Amino acid sequence: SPMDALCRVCHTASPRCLPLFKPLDDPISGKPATLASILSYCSGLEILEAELFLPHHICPDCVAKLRLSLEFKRSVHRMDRILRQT
Amino acid sequence: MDALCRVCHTASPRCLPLFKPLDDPISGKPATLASILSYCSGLEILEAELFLPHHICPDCVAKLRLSLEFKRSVHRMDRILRQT
Ligand SMILES: [Zn+2]
Ligand SMILES: [Zn+2]
Repeated sequence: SPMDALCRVCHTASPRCLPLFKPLDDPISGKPATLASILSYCSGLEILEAELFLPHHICPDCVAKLRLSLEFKRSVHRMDRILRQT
Repeated sequence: MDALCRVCHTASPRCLPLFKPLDDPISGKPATLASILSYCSGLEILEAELFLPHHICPDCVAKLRLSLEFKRSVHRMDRILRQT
């Protein structure tokens, strides 16, 4: 239970929750992607490290739904660009 | 030629119409596949743009349903977290 962190999406306590604010890439222009910037992209919510009293992690099942959401949103945008000659 | 999917551009004789009213599958409230797609993607899916596809294939509708369930779950938890 001290072994556990709470998921920002479903509030489950899991010892395998992943940190929302850890960089997943090291890009040369601009800030790294994080699970929080992907969650914000998919959900439209502000997911900000500065709100220190909210959950800062995401459980493996919610990360799985997030990955599908991201692929879907990116596919909708990619097609929209192609269709608009963008 | 079969109808083209707005999301993946497959031509399918089983594509579904974006602009026909149905009940939102989470809220039960009036919606269309276009208003749900717009809500999940952040793009305007408007019938008046007559040069763009007006249909969506059953595979992309399945991904859309998962996307909507996920977005609504994130928002429901946010309300609980910020709840009076
Ligand atoms: Zn979760
Ligand atoms: Zn499709």
